[PDB]
Amino acid sequence: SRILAVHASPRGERSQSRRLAEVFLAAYREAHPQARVARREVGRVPLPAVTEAFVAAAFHPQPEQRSLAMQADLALSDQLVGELFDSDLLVISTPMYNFSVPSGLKAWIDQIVRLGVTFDFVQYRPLLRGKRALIVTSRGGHGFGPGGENQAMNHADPWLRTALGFIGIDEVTVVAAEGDEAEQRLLALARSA
Amino acid sequence: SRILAVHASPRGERSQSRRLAEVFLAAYREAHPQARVARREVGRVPLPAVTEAFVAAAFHPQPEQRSLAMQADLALSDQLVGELFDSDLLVISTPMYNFSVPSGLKAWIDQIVRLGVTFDFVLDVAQYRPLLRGKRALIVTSRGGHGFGPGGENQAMNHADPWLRTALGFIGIDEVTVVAAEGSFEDSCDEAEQRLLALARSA
Ligand SMILES: Cc1cc2nc3c(=O)[nH]c(=O)nc-3n(C[C@H](O)[C@H](O)[C@H](O)COP(=O)(O)O)c2cc1C
Ligand SMILES: Cc1cc2nc3c(=O)[nH]c(=O)nc-3n(C[C@H](O)[C@H](O)[C@H](O)COP(=O)(O)O)c2cc1C
Ligand SMILES: CN(C)c1ccc(/N=N/c2ccccc2C(=O)O)cc1
Ligand SMILES: CN(C)c1ccc(/N=N/c2ccccc2C(=O)O)cc1
Repeated sequence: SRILAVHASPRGERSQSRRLAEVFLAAYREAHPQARVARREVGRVPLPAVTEAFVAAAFHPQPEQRSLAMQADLALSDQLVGELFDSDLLVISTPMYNFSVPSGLKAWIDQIVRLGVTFDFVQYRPLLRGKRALIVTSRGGHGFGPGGENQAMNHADPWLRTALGFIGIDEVTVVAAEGDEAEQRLLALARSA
Repeated sequence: SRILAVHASPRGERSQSRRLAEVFLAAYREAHPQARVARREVGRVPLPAVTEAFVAAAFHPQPEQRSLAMQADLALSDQLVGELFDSDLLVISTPMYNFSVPSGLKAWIDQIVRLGVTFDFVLDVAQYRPLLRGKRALIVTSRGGHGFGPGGENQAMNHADPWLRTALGFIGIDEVTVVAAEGSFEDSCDEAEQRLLALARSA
């Protein structure tokens, strides 16, 4: 009933991954007029990469002692993770760029995987529970999905699963458009989610 | 042998991936006093992500007709691939960040895979062809955990160096060597450092 929608393509109207995701979102809203949708742009807008300053603050041995400056370094991070915590369903839209994802999406992941917040260690455990994710991806070529010619070259959505998995999001569904099929699948998913 | 060194860690002095690679570069420099080493920072310095404008320009159907504005959108990219074209050996230093590479390195890749420049295609479904020849790559990586290497427990989770191979390979760089330090982290590091000294003396 609460959705965080992460859009990774730098394109606007011409983005296919973005359009497909919004088709899901509109469908889902009709089925649940009560639902909140929060949108997080990581494609058309620059998302800062993790810096050395970020590392120092994020892996501080005594976080309660972080200075004001260090909290500033982690402010966007906190905002990004909060959005996640507040969501029930995470929708990520993304193209396949060079066998992986656009750099902004990688940076988003880099901001949201946080020691003591989304994962812990003692061995690593995940901290997020109750969430599912839907990944809408668009590829220019073909054969990157399960059983495909090029499956092994796919470091986009399969990498996302690993990273989402690390933090606890293990119920993930992937809808891909390569080369109307996906749109229909997305509508069906919107009706039953 | 001209070298291009791409450093992807955001850390400086404390970066292990950077240190290990600098070890290799100094060693190589002792052996080849006349060799040229270019360095490209993608970790401690922000590197623009691909924009819509970059897509419009890089895949414009009639490249000769690109406006000055469009060319400006491709200027950094031209500079970046130029560094690659001028090199015989590419050294990439990178840590594993969330099962992949830091975002800056991803952005560097996104800037260098260029239609009609580092790859091209022909039609059947597009058939791709790499345009880079005679180059090798050395990837020096560092990891906090363990088991991400071949035969490792967590091998299938590795989308860092295995992804880089795939992408470098698409543009023509298929002689690629990976030197990794995991986790006795000092041991993995001393080992990696010995492997690099060896590789410097024979390249
Ligand atoms: C920077 C760049 C890199 C791309 N890399 C790949 C690729 O590795 N594999 C592929 O199948 N398509 C690739 N494509 C094609 C895109 O995946 C395709 O256009 C996709 O539909 C873009 O998503 P969008 O329409 O939401 O922007 C690439 C396109 C661009 C602009
Ligand atoms: C943002 C962040 C993400 C990381 N993600 C991983 C990871 O997925 N797997 C891993 O084994 N280590 C991970 N680490 C640990 C680093 O890979 C390790 O500290 C590495 O040696 C860093 O490289 P450097 O010393 O060149 O900066 C991460 C560290 C940071 C700060
Ligand atoms: C790495 N590979 C294999 C690639 C790289 C680029 C690519 N096309 N890019 C595009 C650019 C602009 C419009 C449409 C496409 C399109 O959807 O094809 C396809 C495959
Ligand atoms: C996701 N995984 C698997 C991780 C994430 C982070 C991690 N440590 N990061 C570090 C941060 C700062 C200094 C040293 C380390 C260090 O080298 O341990 C180890 C494994």
